[PDB]
Amino acid sequence: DTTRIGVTVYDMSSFITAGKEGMDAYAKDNNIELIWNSANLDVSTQASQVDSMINQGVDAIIVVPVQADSLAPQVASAKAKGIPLVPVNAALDSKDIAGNVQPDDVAAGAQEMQMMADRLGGKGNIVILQGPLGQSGELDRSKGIEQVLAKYPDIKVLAKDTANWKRDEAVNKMKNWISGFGPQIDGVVAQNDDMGLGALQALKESGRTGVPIVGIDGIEDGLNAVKSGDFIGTSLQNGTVELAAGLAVANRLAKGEPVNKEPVYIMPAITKDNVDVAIEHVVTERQQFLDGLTELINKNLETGDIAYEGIPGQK
Ligand SMILES: OC[C@@H](O)[C@H](O)CO
Repeated sequence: DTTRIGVTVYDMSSFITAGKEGMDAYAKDNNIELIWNSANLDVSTQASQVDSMINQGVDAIIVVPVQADSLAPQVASAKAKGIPLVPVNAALDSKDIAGNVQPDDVAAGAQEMQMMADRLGGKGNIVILQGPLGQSGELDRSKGIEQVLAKYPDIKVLAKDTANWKRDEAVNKMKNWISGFGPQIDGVVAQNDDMGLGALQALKESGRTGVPIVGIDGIEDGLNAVKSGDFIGTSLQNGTVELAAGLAVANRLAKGEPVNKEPVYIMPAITKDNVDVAIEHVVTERQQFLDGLTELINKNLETGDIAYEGIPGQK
């Protein structure tokens, strides 16, 4: 019979919106019904959504948490009712969950900042666009960015602020920074591609181009920016793969089947060197890719390498 898995995401970001197709594909191949909800970047709303899924007696719950330091009563309630609660993509600061399917966000932060350090030759002024404040990917990517910045004291941070993963909020923040700092800005380090693209749109609207921008995710428009040189690079977080892996882990936990409950998604570097294959998987041959996805996920669960999808460089 049908395994009902609740999924409550922080918001319908570009990453989550594209990723969900991977979840759908794995679910069709495994008779899983997804019970969906999005929490508007509101912790109390997400809490209520988890509570509702518990009351509905779903077989497992995936949470993509608004903030890391939250949801303790929902975590305990799920455990109390025997329902596996599995943070996927963003993390909770709790060990009372049933599984945990996460990217290495500290590593991705460091990787993006290292791309920017290389481009700049270790010197220059940057601004940093952050994810939602208190969300694990914001905290972790900040940590990784700061660990590289320590190694490059001639790189100076002019400002940093959140744009909540959103392109339109990033345009706004960048427009203000252009008015404040103008020609001092030598680079933009965006904690995701969407915010990088907003920064790009702001720069262009002010008549400035060729400013180095780096992002994380490799969404369609980010990959396109890498190809065209509007971005210096990105880090692939293919949500069709990572979210389907989280779904697979939750499904096996729901059914009492043996599984690695805590695989980690290592984001490969995307540059002009390998962007074409990423574009094939994510954009132009996406249906080919999805046709092989269930097999890929099932293998990757046993190797632990849940990011593997044959991007040149991966082994
Ligand atoms: O889903 C949260 C992050 O992993 C993602 O990078 C946001 O675009």
